[PDB]
Amino acid sequence: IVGGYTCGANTVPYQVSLNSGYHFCGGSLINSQWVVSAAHCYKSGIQVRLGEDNINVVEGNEQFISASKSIVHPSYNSNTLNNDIMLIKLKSAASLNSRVASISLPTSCASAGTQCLISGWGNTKSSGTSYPDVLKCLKAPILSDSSCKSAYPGQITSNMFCAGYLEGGKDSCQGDSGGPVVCSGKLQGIVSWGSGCAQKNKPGVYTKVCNYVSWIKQTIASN
Ligand SMILES: [Ca+2]
Ligand code: NA
Repeated sequence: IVGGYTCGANTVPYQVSLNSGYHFCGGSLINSQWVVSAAHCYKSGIQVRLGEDNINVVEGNEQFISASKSIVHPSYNSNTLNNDIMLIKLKSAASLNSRVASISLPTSCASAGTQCLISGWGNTKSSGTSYPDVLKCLKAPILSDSSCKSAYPGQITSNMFCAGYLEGGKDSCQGDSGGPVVCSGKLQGIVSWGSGCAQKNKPGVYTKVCNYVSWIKQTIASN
Protein backbone atom coordinates (compact mmCIF):
# COMPACT_ATOMS: atom_id res chain seq x y z
CA ILE A 1 0.00 0.00 0.00
CA VAL A 2 1.52 3.33 -1.18
CA GLY A 3 0.27 6.49 0.52
CA GLY A 4 -1.84 4.70 3.13
CA TYR A 5 -1.87 4.41 6.89
CA THR A 6 -1.18 1.88 9.61
CA CYS A 7 -4.57 0.17 10.09
CA GLY A 8 -4.17 -0.70 13.75
CA ALA A 9 -3.86 -4.25 15.05
CA ASN A 10 -6.71 -6.57 14.09
CA THR A 11 -8.97 -3.73 12.89
CA VAL A 12 -9.30 -5.56 9.53
CA PRO A 13 -10.19 -8.99 10.93
CA TYR A 14 -10.92 -10.67 7.56
CA GLN A 15 -7.44 -9.82 6.16
CA VAL A 16 -5.14 -12.83 5.80
CA SER A 17 -1.49 -13.23 4.88
CA LEU A 18 -0.58 -16.12 2.56
CA ASN A 19 2.77 -17.58 3.57
CA SER A 20 5.09 -19.95 1.66
CA GLY A 21 8.05 -19.45 3.98
CA TYR A 22 7.45 -15.69 3.66
CA HIS A 23 4.45 -13.42 3.10
CA PHE A 24 3.66 -13.37 -0.62
CA CYS A 25 0.02 -12.27 -1.00
CA GLY A 26 -3.10 -11.22 0.83
CA GLY A 27 -6.48 -12.88 1.00
CA SER A 28 -9.91 -12.47 2.60
CA LEU A 29 -11.64 -14.86 5.03
CA ILE A 30 -15.21 -15.46 3.80
CA ASN A 31 -16.17 -18.19 6.28
CA SER A 32 -14.44 -20.40 8.83
CA GLN A 33 -12.93 -22.74 6.17
CA TRP A 34 -12.45 -20.58 3.07
CA VAL A 35 -10.27 -17.71 1.85
CA VAL A 36 -10.64 -15.76 -1.36
CA SER A 37 -7.48 -14.46 -3.09
CA ALA A 38 -6.13 -13.74 -6.60
CA ALA A 39 -5.42 -16.58 -9.05
CA HIS A 40 -2.04 -14.94 -9.80
CA CYS A 41 -1.20 -15.66 -6.13
CA TYR A 42 -1.39 -19.42 -6.76
CA LYS A 43 1.47 -21.42 -5.20
CA SER A 44 1.69 -25.15 -4.43
CA GLY A 45 2.38 -24.75 -0.71
CA ILE A 46 0.29 -22.19 1.14
CA GLN A 47 -0.15 -21.53 4.85
CA VAL A 48 -2.95 -19.10 5.70
CA ARG A 49 -2.17 -16.65 8.48
CA LEU A 50 -5.16 -15.11 10.22
CA GLY A 51 -5.22 -12.54 13.02
CA GLU A 52 -1.94 -10.94 11.88
CA ASP A 53 -0.76 -7.43 12.43
CA ASN A 54 3.07 -7.60 12.44
CA ILE A 55 3.86 -10.50 10.05
CA ASN A 56 7.36 -10.87 11.56
CA VAL A 57 6.41 -11.06 15.24
CA VAL A 58 4.13 -13.56 16.97
CA GLU A 59 1.94 -11.15 18.94
CA GLY A 60 -0.71 -13.53 20.30
CA ASN A 61 -3.79 -13.44 18.06
CA GLU A 62 -2.56 -15.42 15.09
CA GLN A 63 -4.01 -18.60 13.67
CA PHE A 64 -1.71 -20.46 11.25
CA ILE A 65 -3.61 -23.00 9.11
CA SER A 66 -2.27 -24.84 6.09
CA ALA A 67 -4.34 -25.01 2.92
CA SER A 68 -5.88 -28.36 2.03
CA LYS A 69 -6.97 -27.30 -1.47
CA SER A 70 -6.64 -24.38 -3.88
CA ILE A 71 -9.13 -23.74 -6.70
CA VAL A 72 -8.10 -21.26 -9.37
CA HIS A 73 -11.08 -19.90 -11.36
CA PRO A 74 -11.87 -22.21 -14.31
CA SER A 75 -11.49 -19.30 -16.75
CA TYR A 76 -8.43 -17.62 -15.21
CA ASN A 77 -6.21 -16.12 -17.94
CA SER A 78 -2.77 -15.33 -16.57
CA ASN A 79 -1.91 -13.19 -19.61
CA THR A 80 -4.83 -10.73 -19.34
CA LEU A 81 -5.59 -11.39 -15.62
CA ASN A 82 -9.23 -11.89 -16.58
CA ASN A 83 -10.96 -13.89 -13.80
CA ASP A 84 -8.09 -13.31 -11.34
CA ILE A 85 -9.70 -15.11 -8.40
CA MET A 86 -8.89 -18.26 -6.40
CA LEU A 87 -10.46 -20.04 -3.43
CA ILE A 88 -8.34 -21.60 -0.73
CA LYS A 89 -9.73 -24.18 1.69
CA LEU A 90 -8.22 -24.44 5.17
CA LYS A 91 -7.25 -27.84 6.61
CA SER A 92 -9.12 -26.97 9.80
CA ALA A 93 -11.69 -24.28 10.57
CA ALA A 94 -10.59 -20.90 11.87
CA SER A 95 -11.84 -19.86 15.31
CA LEU A 96 -13.90 -16.72 14.63
CA ASN A 97 -13.76 -13.90 17.22
CA SER A 98 -13.19 -10.08 17.39
CA ARG A 99 -9.77 -10.34 15.73
CA VAL A 100 -10.54 -13.10 13.20
CA ALA A 101 -13.79 -12.67 11.31
CA SER A 102 -15.31 -13.26 7.89
CA ILE A 103 -16.27 -10.57 5.34
CA SER A 104 -19.64 -10.69 3.58
CA LEU A 105 -19.87 -11.42 -0.13
CA PRO A 106 -21.74 -8.78 -2.16
CA THR A 107 -25.33 -9.05 -3.38
CA SER A 108 -25.03 -5.87 -5.48
CA CYS A 109 -21.96 -4.74 -7.33
CA ALA A 110 -20.22 -1.66 -5.94
CA SER A 111 -21.16 1.91 -6.84
CA ALA A 112 -18.81 4.36 -8.62
CA GLY A 113 -17.50 6.92 -6.14
CA THR A 114 -17.90 4.67 -3.09
CA GLN A 115 -14.88 4.93 -0.80
CA CYS A 116 -13.57 1.43 -0.06
CA LEU A 117 -10.94 0.03 2.27
CA ILE A 118 -7.93 -1.66 0.62
CA SER A 119 -5.34 -3.33 2.85
CA GLY A 120 -2.13 -5.36 2.80
CA TRP A 121 1.55 -5.89 3.55
CA GLY A 122 2.74 -4.87 0.06
CA ASN A 123 5.34 -2.31 -1.03
CA THR A 124 4.84 1.21 0.38
CA LYS A 125 6.89 3.02 -2.31
CA SER A 126 5.91 4.12 -5.86
CA SER A 127 9.60 4.20 -6.73
CA GLY A 128 11.97 2.00 -4.77
CA THR A 129 11.09 -0.72 -2.27
CA SER A 130 10.00 -0.81 1.34
CA TYR A 131 7.87 -3.63 2.73
CA PRO A 132 6.02 -3.02 6.00
CA ASP A 133 5.85 -5.42 8.89
CA VAL A 134 2.43 -4.18 10.07
CA LEU A 135 -0.81 -4.08 8.11
CA LYS A 136 -1.37 -0.99 5.95
CA CYS A 137 -4.71 0.47 4.89
CA LEU A 138 -5.98 2.80 2.14
CA LYS A 139 -9.28 4.53 1.51
CA ALA A 140 -9.82 4.62 -2.23
CA PRO A 141 -12.85 5.32 -4.38
CA ILE A 142 -14.33 3.14 -7.13
CA LEU A 143 -13.69 4.86 -10.51
CA SER A 144 -16.17 4.83 -13.39
CA ASP A 145 -15.84 2.05 -15.99
CA SER A 146 -15.23 4.75 -18.60
CA SER A 147 -12.28 6.24 -16.67
CA CYS A 148 -10.83 2.77 -16.04
CA LYS A 149 -10.99 1.84 -19.73
CA SER A 150 -9.46 5.18 -20.69
CA ALA A 151 -6.55 4.55 -18.31
CA TYR A 152 -5.91 1.04 -19.63
CA PRO A 153 -7.16 0.94 -23.19
CA GLY A 154 -7.88 -2.55 -24.57
CA GLN A 155 -7.14 -4.15 -21.17
CA ILE A 156 -10.20 -3.86 -18.91
CA THR A 157 -12.79 -6.65 -19.02
CA SER A 158 -16.24 -6.79 -17.47
CA ASN A 159 -14.63 -8.66 -14.55
CA MET A 160 -12.39 -5.74 -13.54
CA PHE A 161 -12.81 -2.34 -11.95
CA CYS A 162 -10.46 0.54 -11.16
CA ALA A 163 -10.18 2.21 -7.73
CA GLY A 164 -7.87 4.92 -6.47
CA TYR A 165 -6.64 8.30 -7.63
CA LEU A 166 -5.82 9.45 -11.17
CA GLU A 167 -3.40 12.06 -9.74
CA GLY A 168 -1.23 9.23 -8.33
CA GLY A 169 0.33 8.96 -4.90
CA LYS A 170 -2.12 6.45 -3.34
CA ASP A 171 -2.57 2.83 -4.49
CA SER A 172 -2.13 -0.85 -3.62
CA CYS A 173 1.06 -2.50 -4.89
CA GLN A 174 3.05 -5.73 -5.18
CA GLY A 175 2.59 -7.89 -2.07
CA ASP A 176 -0.97 -6.53 -1.62
CA SER A 177 -2.13 -8.89 -4.42
CA GLY A 178 -4.99 -11.16 -3.48
CA GLY A 179 -6.14 -8.91 -0.65
CA PRO A 180 -9.45 -7.18 -0.02
CA VAL A 181 -11.27 -4.18 -1.40
CA VAL A 182 -14.20 -3.76 1.05
CA CYS A 183 -16.99 -1.31 0.24
CA SER A 184 -19.99 -0.80 2.53
CA GLY A 185 -19.08 -3.94 4.44
CA LYS A 186 -18.90 -6.22 1.39
CA LEU A 187 -15.93 -7.76 -0.39
CA GLN A 188 -16.21 -6.08 -3.80
CA GLY A 189 -12.65 -6.42 -5.04
CA ILE A 190 -9.41 -8.40 -4.99
CA VAL A 191 -6.09 -6.66 -5.49
CA SER A 192 -5.16 -7.77 -9.01
CA TRP A 193 -2.94 -5.48 -11.12
CA GLY A 194 -1.86 -2.04 -12.28
CA SER A 195 0.92 -0.33 -14.18
CA GLY A 196 3.46 0.25 -11.43
CA CYS A 197 1.98 1.59 -8.18
CA ALA A 198 0.52 5.02 -7.43
CA GLN A 199 1.47 6.33 -10.87
CA LYS A 200 -0.41 9.19 -12.50
CA ASN A 201 -3.35 8.02 -14.66
CA LYS A 202 -2.68 4.38 -13.75
CA PRO A 203 -5.07 3.46 -10.92
CA GLY A 204 -5.32 0.04 -9.34
CA VAL A 205 -7.25 -2.67 -11.14
CA TYR A 206 -9.30 -5.10 -9.09
CA THR A 207 -11.17 -8.36 -9.68
CA LYS A 208 -14.92 -7.62 -9.64
CA VAL A 209 -16.05 -10.04 -6.94
CA CYS A 210 -19.80 -9.49 -7.50
CA ASN A 211 -19.46 -11.43 -10.82
CA TYR A 212 -18.18 -14.52 -8.94
CA VAL A 213 -20.58 -14.97 -6.06
CA SER A 214 -22.46 -17.85 -7.72
CA TRP A 215 -19.20 -19.64 -8.50
CA ILE A 216 -17.92 -19.07 -4.96
CA LYS A 217 -21.13 -20.35 -3.36
CA GLN A 218 -21.34 -23.41 -5.63
CA THR A 219 -17.69 -24.24 -5.09
CA ILE A 220 -17.89 -23.96 -1.28
CA ALA A 221 -21.03 -26.11 -1.27
CA SER A 222 -19.21 -28.93 -3.12
CA ASN A 223 -15.67 -28.96 -1.64
CA1 LIG B 1 2.26 -11.73 13.85
NA1 NA C 1 -24.57 -5.81 -1.38
